[PDB]
Amino acid sequence: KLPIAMRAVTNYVCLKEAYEEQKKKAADHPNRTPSIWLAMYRAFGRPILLSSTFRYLADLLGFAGPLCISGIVQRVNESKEFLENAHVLAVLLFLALILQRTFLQASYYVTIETGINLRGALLAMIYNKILRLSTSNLSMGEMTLGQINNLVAIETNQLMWFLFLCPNLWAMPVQIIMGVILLYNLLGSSALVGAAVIVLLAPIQYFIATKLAEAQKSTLDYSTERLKKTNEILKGIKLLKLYAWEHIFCKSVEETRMKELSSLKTFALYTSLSIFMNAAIPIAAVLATFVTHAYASGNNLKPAEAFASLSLFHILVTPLFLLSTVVRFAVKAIISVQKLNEFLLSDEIGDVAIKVTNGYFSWGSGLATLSNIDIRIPTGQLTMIVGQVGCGKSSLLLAILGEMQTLEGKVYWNSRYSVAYAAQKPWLLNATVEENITFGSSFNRQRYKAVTDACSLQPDIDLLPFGDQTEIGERGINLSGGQRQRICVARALYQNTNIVFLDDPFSALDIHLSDHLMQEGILKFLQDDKRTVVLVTHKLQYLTHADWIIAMKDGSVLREGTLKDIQTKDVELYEHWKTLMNRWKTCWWYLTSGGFFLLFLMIFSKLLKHSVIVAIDYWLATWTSEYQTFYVAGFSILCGAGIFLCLVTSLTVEWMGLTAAKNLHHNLLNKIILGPIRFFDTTPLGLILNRFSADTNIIDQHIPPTLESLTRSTLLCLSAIGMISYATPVFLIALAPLGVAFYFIQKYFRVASKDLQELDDSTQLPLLCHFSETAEGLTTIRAFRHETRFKQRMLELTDTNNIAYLFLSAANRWLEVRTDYLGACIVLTASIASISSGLVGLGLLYALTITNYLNWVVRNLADLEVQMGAVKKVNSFLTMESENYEGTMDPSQVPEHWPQEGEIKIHDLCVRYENNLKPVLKHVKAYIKPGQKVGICGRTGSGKSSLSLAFFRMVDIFDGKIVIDGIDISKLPLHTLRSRLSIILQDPILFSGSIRFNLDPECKCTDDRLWEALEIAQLKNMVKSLPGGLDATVTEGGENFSVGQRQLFCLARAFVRKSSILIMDEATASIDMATENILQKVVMTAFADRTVVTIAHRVHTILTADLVIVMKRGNILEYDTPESLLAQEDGVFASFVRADM
Ligand SMILES: CC(C)CCC[C@@H](C)[C@H]1CC[C@H]2[C@@H]3CC=C4C[C@@H](OC(=O)CCC(=O)O)CC[C@]4(C)[C@H]3CC[C@]12C
Ligand SMILES: Nc1ncnc2c1ncn2[C@@H]1O[C@H](COP(=O)(O)OP(=O)(O)OP(=O)(O)O)[C@@H](O)[C@H]1O
Ligand SMILES: Nc1ncnc2c1ncn2[C@@H]1O[C@H](COP(=O)(O)OP(=O)(O)O)[C@@H](O)[C@H]1O
Ligand SMILES: CCC(C)(C)/N=C(\NC#N)Nc1cccnc1
Ligand SMILES: [Mg+2]
Ligand SMILES: [Mg+2]
Repeated sequence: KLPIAMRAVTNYVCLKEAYEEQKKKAADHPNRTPSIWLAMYRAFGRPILLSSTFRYLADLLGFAGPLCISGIVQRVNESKEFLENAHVLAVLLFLALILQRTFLQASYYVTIETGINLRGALLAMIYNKILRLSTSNLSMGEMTLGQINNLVAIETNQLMWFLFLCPNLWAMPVQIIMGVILLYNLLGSSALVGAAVIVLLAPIQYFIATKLAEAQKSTLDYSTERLKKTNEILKGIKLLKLYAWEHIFCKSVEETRMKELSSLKTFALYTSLSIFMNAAIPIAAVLATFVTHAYASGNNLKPAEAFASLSLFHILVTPLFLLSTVVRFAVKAIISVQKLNEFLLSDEIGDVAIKVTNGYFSWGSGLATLSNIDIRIPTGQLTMIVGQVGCGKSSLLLAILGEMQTLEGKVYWNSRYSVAYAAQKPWLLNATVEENITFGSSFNRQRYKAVTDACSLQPDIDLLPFGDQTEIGERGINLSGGQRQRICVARALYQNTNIVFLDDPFSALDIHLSDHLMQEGILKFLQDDKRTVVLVTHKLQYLTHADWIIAMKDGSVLREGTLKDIQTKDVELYEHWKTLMNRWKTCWWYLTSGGFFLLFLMIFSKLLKHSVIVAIDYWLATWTSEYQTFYVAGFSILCGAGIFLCLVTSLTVEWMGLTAAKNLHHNLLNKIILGPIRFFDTTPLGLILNRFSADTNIIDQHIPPTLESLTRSTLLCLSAIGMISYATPVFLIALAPLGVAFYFIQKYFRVASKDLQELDDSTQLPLLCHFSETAEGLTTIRAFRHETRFKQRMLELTDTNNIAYLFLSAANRWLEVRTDYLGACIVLTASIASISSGLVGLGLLYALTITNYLNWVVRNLADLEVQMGAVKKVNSFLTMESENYEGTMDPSQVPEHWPQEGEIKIHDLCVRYENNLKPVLKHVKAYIKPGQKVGICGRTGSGKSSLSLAFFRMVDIFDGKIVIDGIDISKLPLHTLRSRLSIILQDPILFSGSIRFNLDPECKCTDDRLWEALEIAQLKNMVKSLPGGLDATVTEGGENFSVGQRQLFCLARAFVRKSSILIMDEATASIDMATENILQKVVMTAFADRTVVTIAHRVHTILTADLVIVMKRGNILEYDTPESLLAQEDGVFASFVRADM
């Protein structure tokens, strides 16, 4: 598989020991942070020392070119002592070249092996850090899951790509110094002047780098913001699309994109300047050197010296060809390692089964969210935690699990025992249903059936494509909220631990499923195993089953004891409970995105630049053929023209890159955000978000450099071939066999490359997903205490990915070695042809360039093929389906206040989510009067939510009309329909930013109206107490607030719009009973004029409703007042009321 030295385990151990030594040295002195660079050096330097040795040998051998060329020129111009003989020199040059290329490829091999080792070690390090990072980092707003994914995907890769090029950072200096020294032997003091010019690259390239670094950091800043926004949109599209806010958010994404593009433009401008310097300073150096030689030594050079010096200048130019790339990648790698070091230095986690005494706990800020927590959880008994929204229940569970800072007190666990945690926000992995349920336990079919039937999952799984083997979670079929919650509860029930922490498992479930779960699963299955159970529920009806009750109010514990103990001690609390219960083409597209002016300017300017630059060489050769003011002036104007042409050629490629990046991302975002909701239902969020996160990165920062290097190298190679052939025609024959060879090697590489490339991706998507599904659901992993299994899985995945990438690099090395030997053959053939008249001097001169730049032509062509494959995905998404926002209704017919009265009439409505599916709604017909209060109820899977989403045309209608206040909704534009009606979905979708931003993204609401909304939604006091008020922050996903508070914010978001018709879809699922009562009464007293249709989670709420509807499998069974339905003996509605009560 993978050699032991290349396993991620050994590399990780080495790097970790180096980093721990660094941490010791950092602890020694104040303000000295541990550094990743020194740890990486300690761990992996000796390999790089060997690679640098090989590179120095390669450069020493490379200097043999000038000497042999000069000898051949001298001997063409005019035993065993025949080493001057031209043909012997040619063969010796061939041997020197092949030896050089062998050493160079050896250095490349060593460095790629080391870089893969280190990517493995760094991914293991940051993964263990994930398994140790405190969730308060992600909940208080320090960092995001997206930032961690960015680390893993982009920043580690950038560090690796830099470490592929690291030897150059000291090999290129040496080679450029040596060169100058050798020039000093041929040209005398003249070389010094040229040397000085060359040395100016050292100051310059520092300055530029500085700028680049800043410009990069800013980009990485704005990018991270942009992506954040993007992700939220893709995760909350439904809400946005239901509120008509799609474009308000698209505009903010585009603003951040404009900032990122400006930073990218600064980076591109300075990259262009670095290219211009690296190209022109050589021309300036040659100009200075040869003018000084012409006017200092009265004699012109003999041809031998002339071609020797010109060859030495070529050898100088070769490093400067790649200097720009190495500085670019070193800057980006410095930024990436800064981010990695910031991450790796962050905050981390710190009878009676559990006893918390004198506990004061806080969520990081240093202010106590819990206080005077004196609790005990009896062993093998049902503990139930009760309290209104935001009262420290989930906080209590996560405090016992040591997930939050402990200010005072202690938790005793009669080290922690494993405990089955069913998080309130269900976390599902990217494996099958069976893998999610078993979750690392040996499959027992009897126990599996017990769990599955206790959670009623069997009816739902048998529907799925393959019941127990269908892939779930992101990157799989998306289950409903209730199904995911019941799968998570099944996982909690299946693991063979002795403590089960079930956090509100009945939020998404209906009455029947919840009652079945309670009775069978929790009152029979869990008690047969004699397991301790701690339930966090608002269902007061189940308090009779509880053995121990922990009431919580405002962070502290109100009272603790059995029901009788509470009744005798806290009479008021028991009475309160009682009252509450009531007892390719893509490459062409990328090139042409500039409009045919940038493209043709690029091609013509490049051709003209190389024309001038070869004319300079021909001029030097012919000028030294003499051994004059005419020659000097011609040379000077030629050099000036070359410098200006370099300046022009530098900017065109970068400008093309900027233009194409902007256009591609703009089209992608807009077309995505206009897609129908079905597209998001079917497609994983991961694919769409990958487009932006990774492919936009490729399109912005990785295609332009590849393209410019490819164009320069290919023009150099074609020019050298043409020059050689013009000098020696016969070379053309040699070109045909060689040509064939080239073709074939290319061919073979491709058929393998593709395959290997695919493998790489296929092996990396799992790894990334792993890092994603541990960062999410970290608390569940660490509550089951399964960190070891997940670390082992990460090591396995990273080793597989390393194998794939190593084989890919091996194929690349195969192609590079073959093409280098082919270039050496080109050199030898052209050399023999030239030896057997000014033409042939420059012809033989360019043969070395042929090898040097043919390698790069091939490599960059491969890189560009991969990156154009990236571009293809955006261009593919451009073919999506688009929702019909136009609408047939004339805008004149729509009154200024369309839902003026609020009457609705549904006639023969039939709905199916996608073509060729079952009709979820079947001929429903109902007329809600203006100012009517309608309550819709029923089991899960009865089409209540479909009837809700019908009004907003988010479900495709086969037949029927929805005539809202005298206009068929089918005709109106989508935006008018979806802006003048307000829906309160069940799952809260809360964006990042201030409270104000979530309550009105447009900024078009008075502060007074926001306070009104928050007062109806029962969040006035909490927002008042928050530090910033209405400017207080909401971290991504609303994690800093409880679930009930997230739902209440989602209710406030609907109370501000103040439209005439409200559709409340199971809004009080997560809210407790007392908050729910007061909220319903206040909402009814406030919206008494409007028409509100409430899909009810508890039928009690809809007992005081003007009209009631009970849906069963897409049909309205009963349509009448709640009094009439209650009067019926054995009616469905009557049955619902008895069970809930
Ligand atoms: C000109 C000949 C003799 C050698 C050609 C390369 C060298 C000039 C060396 C010496 C100085 C080096 C540069 C000086 C230091 C930097 C900055 C470094 O980035 C940073 O220092 C962080 C940015 C910051 O300091 O705020 C990236 C590498 C780079 C460009 C180095 C790249 C390699 C350089 C150009
Ligand atoms: N992840 C978090 N990070 C920081 N503060 C939090 C976090 N979760 C909750 N809080 C704060 O803790 C306080 C108590 O909320 P808690 O998490 O205990 O909710 P809960 O009572 O379990 O929720 P509910 O019963 O509505 O589902 C709230 O004021 C909230 O501001
Ligand atoms: N996103 C979806 N795509 C296709 N079909 C769906 C989707 N959601 C639900 N359904 C189907 O529609 C029916 C009713 O679902 P739903 O409207 O969610 O019921 P509820 O009223 O309980 O929310 C179910 O039988 C289910 O198969
Ligand atoms: C040394 C600078 C001058 C302009 C005198 N000569 C160059 N400059 C470049 N580039 N010659 C050359 C040609 C082709 C491939 N490599 C090098
Ligand atoms: Mg909770
Ligand atoms: Mg529903």
